[PDB]
This record gives sequence, structure tokens and C-alpha cells, in this order.
Amino acid sequence: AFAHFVLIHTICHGAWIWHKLKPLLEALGHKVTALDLAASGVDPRQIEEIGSFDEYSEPLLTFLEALPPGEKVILVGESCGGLNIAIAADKYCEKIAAAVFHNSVLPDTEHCPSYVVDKLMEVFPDWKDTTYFTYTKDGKEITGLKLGFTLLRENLYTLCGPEEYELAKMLTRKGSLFQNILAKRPFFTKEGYGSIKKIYVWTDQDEIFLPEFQLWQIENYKPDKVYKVEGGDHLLQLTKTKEIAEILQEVADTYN
Amino acid sequence: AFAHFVLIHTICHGAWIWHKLKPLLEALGHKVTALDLAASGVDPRQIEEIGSFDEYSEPLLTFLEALPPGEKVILVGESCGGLNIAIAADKYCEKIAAAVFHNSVLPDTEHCPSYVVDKLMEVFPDWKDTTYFTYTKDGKEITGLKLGFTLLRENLYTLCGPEEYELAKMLTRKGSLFQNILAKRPFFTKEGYGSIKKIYVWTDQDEIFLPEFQLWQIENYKPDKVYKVEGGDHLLQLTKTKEIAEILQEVADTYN
Repeated sequence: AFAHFVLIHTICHGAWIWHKLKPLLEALGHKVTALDLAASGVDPRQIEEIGSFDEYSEPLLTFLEALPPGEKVILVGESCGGLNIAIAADKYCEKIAAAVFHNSVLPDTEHCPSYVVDKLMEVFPDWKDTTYFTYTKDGKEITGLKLGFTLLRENLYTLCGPEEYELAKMLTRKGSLFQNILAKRPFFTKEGYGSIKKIYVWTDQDEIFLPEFQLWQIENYKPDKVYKVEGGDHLLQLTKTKEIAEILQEVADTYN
Repeated sequence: AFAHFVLIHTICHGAWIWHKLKPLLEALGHKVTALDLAASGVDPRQIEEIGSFDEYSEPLLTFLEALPPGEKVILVGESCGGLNIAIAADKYCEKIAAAVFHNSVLPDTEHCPSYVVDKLMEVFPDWKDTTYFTYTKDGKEITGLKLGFTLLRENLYTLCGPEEYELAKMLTRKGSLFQNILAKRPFFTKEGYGSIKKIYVWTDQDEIFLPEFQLWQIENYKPDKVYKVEGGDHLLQLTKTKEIAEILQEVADTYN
């Protein structure tokens, strides 16, 4: 079967991270939308204009709003994209056939929104040459960051080619986890986010979202289906593009 | 020998177009700077804020200004990047060891700045699905454009892979040729731009900067050296990356 996939990048990243997977999915006959979230990729906004993970998700929310009644899509989020998925699901669960997590955070409904993010910081505390800054928006102090080039090279693009890593150095922008804002945000709902089908894709060779963290998330919030890709790195859409497309095809044939 | 190359993208493009060539040049021991011009790539400005090709060149001019006395670089421009080179040379000729034109416009000093651009429009009048718009800046009506996806696919990324073409669809932004502004701009000088060494690189398989146009430019303003690459397409830094690096190495060993 064919499906309409909506690819969601992580903070500091942009739609460009999906430049290899998107054409492959289309070669399978699927419809693919790869969005730039607020202040990401070529979006015109700067991070200082964004005050929460929800505002950061605007482009995704607006896209879903534009979907005619009856049209469903399969969301695919990488790394922190899982949070965008949760936010979107509490607003448009009926338009989501399923959500696919790609080495991504997996929020739940029993703990506050920042729960898995706080856990991630515990498992991976050293972000190496990543730099941080602060700005104020809507009366709150937000911590912004810019992923370090060494961190990118060693933990994210571990096995990616130098041509792919180059795009990261040229295109990655300042972003934020809005961690303190997530902590005070209303919990994700059981009726919205809790009701959607969730497929968890990962590899134990991920050098940033370590096995301890990912296995911890799976035990914390049981996915409907779990796919483990052998080898590759954190950026499976670059190092295991073909494998990811095959998994997404199966998801398309399973959930609608 | 080693040199410091400054790669300059064309309008509607960004530094990302050099993601393959930059690491290759560095693997040869060179220092490489790939800039995002105004309102291009991840530059924060929008095209409506730019009123001339000179303002558009700001990032290049600012970069050259920051070069300590005695430090020279080799400029490499693609397509319309040749105009940025001419503008930069009339301000920092002493900091330019040489300029390399990569399937690029080659301005002269005998005709107005828009001369070769006007000729290009005559040789390649149909830009297919490219769209146009107008905005006003500093009392002038400027024609902006957004390269059509079909034009990109068929004439620019002719022989490039679908993964490279995807980046173009995801990253290309609105831009402008500032043609009417160039027409009224003071002529490029013989003492500045006219004095720098110019190396012309091209391929007769270019589907947008056609052989008629490029051979016309070579006859119009005789380059110090001409390199013709067999095969490939308009984007030789993607389809003939290795060949381009070898040519640039020879340039580095020739001009300093």
C-alpha cells in the first residue's frame, strides 16, 4: 500500500536531513512531506522568536490542519522529533495513522513532558563542544544551544560520509530543547497522543541515544511494534536509508 | 602548495552546494571557506531586504575585510557567482591570488555590469517553471525569482543523483539577479577586477550555460587560463568533484 509520510527532523536540524530517505520512499510510490520546523532549515524565523516546544512545532501543526477531512498521514520523527509527534497527536490524533520513532525520544502520559528528556541528559551528560546561550521569551529564560562540530562528527554522524557531515556543519542552526518549558507543560493526554499507534525504530550502535536510554524508553512506554536495525549509527536515514524505507513500507501496509 | 579557497554559490543557492568539493579540497591540505551570501542558505535575511548585487555580496566583502594584511585567497564562483567575484575584486584585488570561474558568468570592464547577464537571457530565454515576483527597495523595483523544480531537475542537476537534487528542492530560496540594478551600476574597473588572474572552467554539456554562451564569454574577455571538463553537467562540483579539485590544485600551484 501507499501512504503519506511526514518526516520530522530534530532540533538544530532541518528537512535536509531527509534528503536521502524522501526520494527512496517516493520511489516506492509514497507521498512524502519533509517539513522545516520553526527556526530550522530555511524557515525565516530565528530561535529567539520561539518560546516553547509547541510554538517550535507550528509548521507541523499547520500542515496537519491543512489536511482535508479523512486524510491520514504517518509521522516519522528523529531524535527529539518524538516530542513534536506527541504535541501534534494531542491536537490531530484522528489524522495520524501511526507514528514512527527513529532513534527518537518517546514521551509518555504518566510523567511530565520533560520526563524522557531529563533521563536523556542523565545518560548522555557531556555534549562536548556544543555551546549554550540564553534568551527571554514570554517572561521565561530559555536555554538555546548550537551542536558542537566534534559532537556532530563523533556521536551523530559517526559512520556517515564526509559529504553528509559537511552539510551538517553548513546547515545546522541554533535551537533549543525548551526543557524547563516542557517541565511545566500540561501532560500529554491518553485520549490524544496515548491513542495513536507507535512504532519504535532504533540501533544499539547509536552513539548519542545510547542503548541504556533507548531500552529504558521501550520499558517505560511499551511501543506497539519495535524494529531494531543492525549496525549504522544515530542517523539511520543516512547510513541505513534502504533499511528504514523497508520498515516504513511495512508500517504503511500495517497501519492506515 | 596549499591555498585558502573561498567558494561562492550562485543566486537561489547556498554554501551547501559545495558540500562535496569542500571536504575534498581539505583532504588535499587546503583551507576552505564556503560562504552563504545575503538571503541565501541559512543567512537570516530575506531577499526583500537586499537592494543590489553589491549588498547581496556583503558576506563575501566582509570576509575579505577580515583577512589580515598579506593573506590572499583564491575565489571560486559558480554560475552567477562571477558577479560577486567582480564586485569583490574592485574592493580587495590585493587579497585575491586568483579567481576561478566554474560554469560562471564572466563580467568585463568594457561593457556595463549587466552585459553578460543580458547575453545569457538571450541564449537561455525559457526558464520553464521558474516563478517571478517584484518588490521595492531603495526606490527601485526589483525582480525576484524562485528557480523552478523542473528547471532545476533538467538543466542544472541534469546528471546529479536524486539525493543531490532533493537538497536543491529543500534548500533553494527566492533570490534575484538585480539585472536592472546592474545595468545602472558603475563599470567594473580595469585596475581592480581587471588586474586579477582569471581561470575559466566549464563543460560543453552544461544544459543552462550553453556552449554558445560560454564560448561567447571566453572570446569576449580572454581568460588567463581555460580548463574544459569533459562530461558532467552544470554542477561540476557535484558531478565532477574530483576533476574540479585537481584543477583547483593546479591553480593553487600556479597563482599565489
